[PDB]
Amino acid sequence: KGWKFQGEQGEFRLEQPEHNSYLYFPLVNEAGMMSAVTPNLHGEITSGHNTFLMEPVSAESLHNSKASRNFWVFIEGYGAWSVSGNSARQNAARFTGEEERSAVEAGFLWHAVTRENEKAGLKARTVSFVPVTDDKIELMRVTLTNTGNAPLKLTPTAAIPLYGRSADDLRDHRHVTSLLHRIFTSEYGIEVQPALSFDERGHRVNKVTYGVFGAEAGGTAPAGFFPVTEDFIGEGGALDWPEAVVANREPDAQAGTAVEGYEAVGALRFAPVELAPGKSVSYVVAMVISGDRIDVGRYAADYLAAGRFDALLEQNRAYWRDKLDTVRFSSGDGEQDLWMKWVTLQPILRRLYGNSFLPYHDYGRGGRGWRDLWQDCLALMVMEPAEVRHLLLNNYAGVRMDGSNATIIGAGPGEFVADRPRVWMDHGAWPLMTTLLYLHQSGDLDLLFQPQSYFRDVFVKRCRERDASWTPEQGNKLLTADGQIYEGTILEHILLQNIVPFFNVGEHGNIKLEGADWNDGLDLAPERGESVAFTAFYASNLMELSELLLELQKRTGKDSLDIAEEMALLLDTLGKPISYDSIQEKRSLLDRYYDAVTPRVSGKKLLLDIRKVAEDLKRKADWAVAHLRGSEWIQSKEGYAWFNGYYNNDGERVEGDHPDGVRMTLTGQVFAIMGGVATDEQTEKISQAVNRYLKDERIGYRLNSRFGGIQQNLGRAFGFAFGHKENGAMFSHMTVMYANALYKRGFVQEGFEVLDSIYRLSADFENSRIYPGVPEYINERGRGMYTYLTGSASWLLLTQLTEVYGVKGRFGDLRLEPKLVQAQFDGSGEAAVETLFAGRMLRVVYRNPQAAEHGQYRVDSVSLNGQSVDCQAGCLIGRSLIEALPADGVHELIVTLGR
Amino acid sequence: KGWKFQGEQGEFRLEQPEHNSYLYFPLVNEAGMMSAVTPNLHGEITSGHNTFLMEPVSAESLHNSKASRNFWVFIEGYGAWSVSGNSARQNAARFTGEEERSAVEAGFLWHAVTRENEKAGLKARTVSFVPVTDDKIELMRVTLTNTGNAPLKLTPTAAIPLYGRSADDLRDHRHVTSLLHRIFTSEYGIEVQPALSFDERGHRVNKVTYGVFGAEAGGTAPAGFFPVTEDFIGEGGALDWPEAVVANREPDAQAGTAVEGYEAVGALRFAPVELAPGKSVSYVVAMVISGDRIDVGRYAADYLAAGRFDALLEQNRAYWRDKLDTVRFSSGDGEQDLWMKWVTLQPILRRLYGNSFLPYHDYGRGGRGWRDLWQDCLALMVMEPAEVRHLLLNNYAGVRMDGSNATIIGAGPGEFVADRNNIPRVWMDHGAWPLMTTLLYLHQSGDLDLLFQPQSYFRDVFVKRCRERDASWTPEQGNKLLTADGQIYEGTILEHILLQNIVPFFNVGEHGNIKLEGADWNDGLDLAPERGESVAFTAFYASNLMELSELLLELQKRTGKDSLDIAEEMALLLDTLGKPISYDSIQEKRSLLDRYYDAVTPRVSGKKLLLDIRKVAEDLKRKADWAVAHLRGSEWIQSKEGYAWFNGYYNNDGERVEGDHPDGVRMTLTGQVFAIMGGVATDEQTEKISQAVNRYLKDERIGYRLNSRFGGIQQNLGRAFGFAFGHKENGAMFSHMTVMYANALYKRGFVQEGFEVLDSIYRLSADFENSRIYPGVPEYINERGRGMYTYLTGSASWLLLTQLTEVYGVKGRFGDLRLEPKLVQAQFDGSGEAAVETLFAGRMLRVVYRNPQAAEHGQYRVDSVSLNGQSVDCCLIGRSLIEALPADGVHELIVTLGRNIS
Ligand SMILES: O=P(O)(O)O[C@H]1O[C@H](CO)[C@@H](O)[C@H](O)[C@@H]1O
Ligand SMILES: O=P(O)(O)O[C@H]1O[C@H](CO)[C@@H](O)[C@H](O)[C@@H]1O
Ligand SMILES: [Cl-]
Ligand SMILES: [Cl-]
Ligand SMILES: [Cl-]
Ligand SMILES: [Cl-]
Repeated sequence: KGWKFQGEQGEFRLEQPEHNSYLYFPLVNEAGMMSAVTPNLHGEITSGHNTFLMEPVSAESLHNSKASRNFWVFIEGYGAWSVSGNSARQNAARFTGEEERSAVEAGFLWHAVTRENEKAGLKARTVSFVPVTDDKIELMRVTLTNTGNAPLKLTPTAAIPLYGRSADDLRDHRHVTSLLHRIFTSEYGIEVQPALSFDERGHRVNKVTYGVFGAEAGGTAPAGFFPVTEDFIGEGGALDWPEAVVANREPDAQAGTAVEGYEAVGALRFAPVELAPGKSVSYVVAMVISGDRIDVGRYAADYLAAGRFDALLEQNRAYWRDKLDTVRFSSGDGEQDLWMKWVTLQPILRRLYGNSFLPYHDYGRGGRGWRDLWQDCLALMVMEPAEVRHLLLNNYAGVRMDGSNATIIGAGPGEFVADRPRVWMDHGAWPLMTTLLYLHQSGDLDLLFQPQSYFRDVFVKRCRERDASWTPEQGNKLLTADGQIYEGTILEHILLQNIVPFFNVGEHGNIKLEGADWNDGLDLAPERGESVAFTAFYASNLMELSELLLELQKRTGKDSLDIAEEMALLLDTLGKPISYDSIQEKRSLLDRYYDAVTPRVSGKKLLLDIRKVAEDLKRKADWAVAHLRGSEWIQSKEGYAWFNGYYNNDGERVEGDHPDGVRMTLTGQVFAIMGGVATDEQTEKISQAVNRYLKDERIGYRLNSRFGGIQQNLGRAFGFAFGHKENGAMFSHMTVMYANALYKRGFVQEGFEVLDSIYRLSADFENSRIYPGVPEYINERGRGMYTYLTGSASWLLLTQLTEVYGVKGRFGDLRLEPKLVQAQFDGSGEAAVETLFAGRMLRVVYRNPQAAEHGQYRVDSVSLNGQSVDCQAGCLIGRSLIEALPADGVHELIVTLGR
Repeated sequence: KGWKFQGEQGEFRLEQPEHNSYLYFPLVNEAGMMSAVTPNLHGEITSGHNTFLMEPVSAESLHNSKASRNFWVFIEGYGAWSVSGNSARQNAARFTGEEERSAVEAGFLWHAVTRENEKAGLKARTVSFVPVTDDKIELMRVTLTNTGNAPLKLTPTAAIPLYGRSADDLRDHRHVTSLLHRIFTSEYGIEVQPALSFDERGHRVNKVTYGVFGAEAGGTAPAGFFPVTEDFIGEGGALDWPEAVVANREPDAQAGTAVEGYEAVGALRFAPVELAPGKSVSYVVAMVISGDRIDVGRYAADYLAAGRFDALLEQNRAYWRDKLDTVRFSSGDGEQDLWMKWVTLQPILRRLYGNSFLPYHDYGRGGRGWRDLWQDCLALMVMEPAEVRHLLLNNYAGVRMDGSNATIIGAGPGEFVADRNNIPRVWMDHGAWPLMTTLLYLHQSGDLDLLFQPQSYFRDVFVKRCRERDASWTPEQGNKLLTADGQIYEGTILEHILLQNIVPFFNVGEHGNIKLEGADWNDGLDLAPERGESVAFTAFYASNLMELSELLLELQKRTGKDSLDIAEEMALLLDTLGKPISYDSIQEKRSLLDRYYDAVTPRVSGKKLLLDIRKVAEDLKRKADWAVAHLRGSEWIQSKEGYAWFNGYYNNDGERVEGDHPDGVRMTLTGQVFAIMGGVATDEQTEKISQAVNRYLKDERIGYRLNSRFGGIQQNLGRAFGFAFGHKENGAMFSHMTVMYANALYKRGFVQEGFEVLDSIYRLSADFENSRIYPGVPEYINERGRGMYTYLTGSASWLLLTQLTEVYGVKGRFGDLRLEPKLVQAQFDGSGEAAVETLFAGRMLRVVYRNPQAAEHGQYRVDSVSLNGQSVDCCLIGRSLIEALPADGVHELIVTLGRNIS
């Protein structure tokens, strides 16, 4: 029995939720409170790597640690009882068929745990959410209801175990750092403000304060406190069976008590209460992180006063509804439409958690990587576009003059940090892809001619050597001969990122793997490894760049490109061409370029004919396409055929026939298809090979087939068990990209199969054991792993919107090109998407009254708010017609399909 | 109800032991298995920072984590039951007055947990120990007994949760590293050998293997296994209530199964068994760490075959009995005598754990520090003296030519490691301890030639006591000081000692006392490197210089030695021999030290001067006399209330730390101890110090505090003051310093005062209601009276040494045996005797003091001494008389005490 959606806004319910290991749900705000909550109220609460309110956890902690959030009721005639079932007594009923009835319900963005004590006649409902205010705070409301025939006498105790320091102290100096604790009680609760912090930052004064406060529903303060963990649990006790609750002790402390040197717990004893039959009492608990001592009075008024929890919960619901209403799908698959709303949430979660601080994500420290800078723009372009232009510009400051980039992202806009060395060969590919998407959604072609600096640190020639001339006095920006900061166009940056890899070839003529590509686990072939997979991506990028430049001339009238003089060496088609068949000549020309720009550029720029640069780019792209088709197209003895993706550190071809089974990678196929290196015939054959070697009937499209044992000339990924992480799991991000590539090329039935498999696997709860959303991967047992924060959600959202429903920009104009299959249309012959375009909410409704399959339909007519529209692949609508619409409301655009 | 000793070899029992938080007991061998076991079988098992078999823990884990060692019985008519009480059902009885009867018993070196299920009529007894074999292994034997009227039907399951990787992975990449697990089942159990290790060493291939194996008493293998943790516990389960046990599921795996990518548990299902009334069945479980895949057949034969557990347990008992029989006390306080056997164990534990890998000691990675090199020699001198000479020689290789030393200790004998990237603290006290330890060796052994052995000096990028980085250093020079012609410089051990003590003499702050540098003994006084001063250790260096002077003159008187071979550059520091500087001038002392540093950096000339041993002695005595007068005249302070004592410190603002202050007088114990021990304090000053200590430091509940309360953090002095008052180095009863205080008192003849101090340590430690610890001396007694950081503390070495050499007064003087009892009347037993068995000059002596007149200390003298039934001349016995005794046996030495005349 999996979860079931309730209503039409994505709310779900799961019965007996704690009968599933490892479940958790995210609660977060922009202010920076980051929490996870499990069905028994375990998880974690933090504002950062150094400021955990609750103990840092990984997945095994969710069952193995007793320190959940808790709320206790000492019931007369029964004794101690946890509202979430986390007591030794209640846990002892697991697997005996005597378990209490329980449920989780959740929505955007809140979580509710219910439990029933049939013996005592008591029901509890505990609602958790992070308010969308400017405070780092999580709220909990516990409502107790008497379901029996006679009055119940109850003594309530909230208990939030506190940690209140860096994850660095989890074990290392865990005890020593407890001696630094200072606990302060006041009318509404408990503050912990360690005197000092001891962690990897060193030994420093601390002012950060962690608070647990509470009140009855009417605002009445707690009767008293047990702020010291060892006194709360008692001698030989534990947090799932604490003496203070179990023996119903009188409180240890009242308001104004200070205690030093002990682990703390936010244990708030409320007044005993007599609850009438059928009636309820409620309690609100607040968990707070602040930069200094907390103004507890203000927090009590804002969060604990009567009615504040309920008003703030409504405000949370309206804020999240508003964020997620920017993309809505409506089809014949009602369940998948609602599942997609959870997918739509995920890119926001990734931003707000910094890919960290959820139980599986046990290594992240909340930062951003280079890839995140570009990937975060995908969801924002369709959900919240105002910020994207400034983000893209800032990102290009990270590029070095050798096409590589900074890999540590700083605090400020366009701030990058030099490393106290690894190059990922794919890092140069993603920016053009993201930037092109922006250009097509916005029509803002002038972005390309904005000025920007280049990043500079000790590492030169793509981190192959240290610059001898470097000091602290150079700074973090590339300098000219005359000592000025060099600035080049965004387009110059883009050109550099794509043309440098073209020349950076290995002994088999494909682009070097360097420290890894997209697959972070292919890290053991920096000397001789090659990523054929991303050679296809760079080949495609160069071709798109050529087309872009010619379209810039055709649309803008622009005839020249301002480029650093030294870059002319790499555009050899304009001067003395080299042979692209010669590895030696390509490498030598690249070395000449590196020499010309290290340590400084001249600062002089050449103006080059935009058509002649385009011709140089097309020559590069054509050479690469021909080389991949002629040299890297492989076949097994059985007769399946596909593209080799890799060479290993011994210069050996990775893919093809092998002892113990054929070796194939999904990554080696995706960009060949997406970018056009693969012909239509090759693409059909690749899809057959993928289905034959990679498509598992239990777990879907694997990232790779099985390589037996560790592969120390290729990557650490192969030390993972087969079916997990980057070793042969269904890795959602790559599988979505595969589907995207198929749809792009017109392989719609094949693309549909891929996307539908991701949904079906994710939603098959008996195996996946996850809440609605797309996980990072589906593993060898069919379990969903590393939930919520995966970049796959961005790609899934984008693919559904821009490929499947086919609502996308073309140089700022709106293009409609549906790739919906017949089964996707609802009972009235309709499928619809609501989406933001050119600053307006559109509801694009596709009508298929003849019930034609994809390939048998075309666009017959388009109407916009009840007037007929002109339509210039598919149908194209000028941007001015969208912009002339009113700002408020959803404007209906009806596309009628016929045979 | 605390623990109670049983029998006369130190075994104890504690009833309802899990009614106490944070208790644990150590099990360890020389092979390198290091474990801790709690009353519910929690703790940890490891061979090192990177090779934990069970999950790394700290103190809070002992209650908060469900992952104890466990052994389960599914009892027909009752259900799942843990032999240690660690089940959700059993834990739910805590605080309800319905708890099962339980107990811990332990001895040297083994642990037993007992429990009774009165409802089912079942009793269990689980014995844990680490065999004394060459394997890294812990054994467990569970014995189940039917105490009821009818047959019991039982299904047993052992369950040792596995971790099997570095403590670095505890959370950071915890899940990712589980994907590297490879589990292999075989007839007798489960092996986990991760394919790779990801930790602070990097990403590497792994071969280390972690095993859990088992058998019935008669040798029968397990019926099957549940090797995968999530399958053992079940969906929504936990290790204290696992579905495989609770629902009595059939095993997941048999011998020959391999599973990859999952957290593992050594869950061994045994055959169901019908147990008759009054009868027992037993099971043996083995937990193994090995450098490669385990020869499971050999381990089964060696550890699981019938009778092996019991034979190995007897071998463990005999090995530990043998180690601890080297020192035995016998007095009127029988309980304290047995408590002292546990104290006697502690220095061994500190060596074998490397001060790490017990739950409170949650930061250690198993290494040794500079202090440990010298401190480990104290216990060895009394317990295993054969090793000490070579250890001392090796240790001196760590000294730099500026008197400082290496602070990272390597694998090999006399191996020290440079850290070139990270700027290293200097601890100002590090130069003081070696002479103290070495003098003890010289007096126990009589081996004065040690002083003239050659040894190198340590050399790395850091020069002038880590004040500067040397531009001229390279990797090809090596880690040893070089001469002008590129040869490795060697100087005598004595040269090393001189250097360590004379350099600090000149290294003075603005108030004329020796600089604090990065800290002294108190590691928490780390925030005054620029202007801080340790007056406390200035007294120690003053005393060292005086003892050195006396030592050199005694070398001449005893050996005939007239000269000392010393590096030419060191003559600058012995200024009394050339052009004397004024020791009253800070500027001149600092300038002379800078000249010395310049003369020896980057290299020495290699040339040596021969100096008159009397003239060097005169220079040393002049230094010591100057320091004694300066401390007495400038650092003796008084409160307005009228107490007086020595100021111990200046802070980083150049302010005197101790004395009157708003919110209360500031005083440190450390500032008193070495002044007393070394003679800077006169007898009159010592009496007054003792009064000030009792006034300002002696707490009625927790004993002699390390310092009085300074309100709030002290960012110009040390991070210690961020600790709550009464914990760690902020005002706790810190055993190591308090023992040293007692030692100092006894040394100076303040015997009643000394006795009070030592007795307070024992009484606090053994007052279980507050201390909540097993027998032994903890690192500290805290604000609530709790014993903290058990077993591994250096205080045990000092307590052992003080009891032997000061209290019973059995000690060497240049290799001859000196007997000087400082026992009080209350210490004599019912027959008027107090005795100590101890090794001296390679012979076991039982020194028996008879006080038939029941005289108090101060009212008695030595009336006669007999040795193996013959009269002895003198109180001081020549080493030849001890050496002429037979090698085997304990030789009785009877010292008869009588009253004074007048
Ligand atoms: O965002 P996801 O789904 O978790 O993907 C992660 O792993 C990818 C493959 O190594 C990487 O390419 C990504 O950068 C990321 O680390
Ligand atoms: O051996 P013990 O009793 O645990 O003492 C420890 O703390 C002392 C004071 O900081 C140090 O001086 C010791 O070196 C040691 O780190
Ligand atoms: Cl019950
Ligand atoms: Cl990070
Ligand atoms: Cl019961
Ligand atoms: Cl260490």
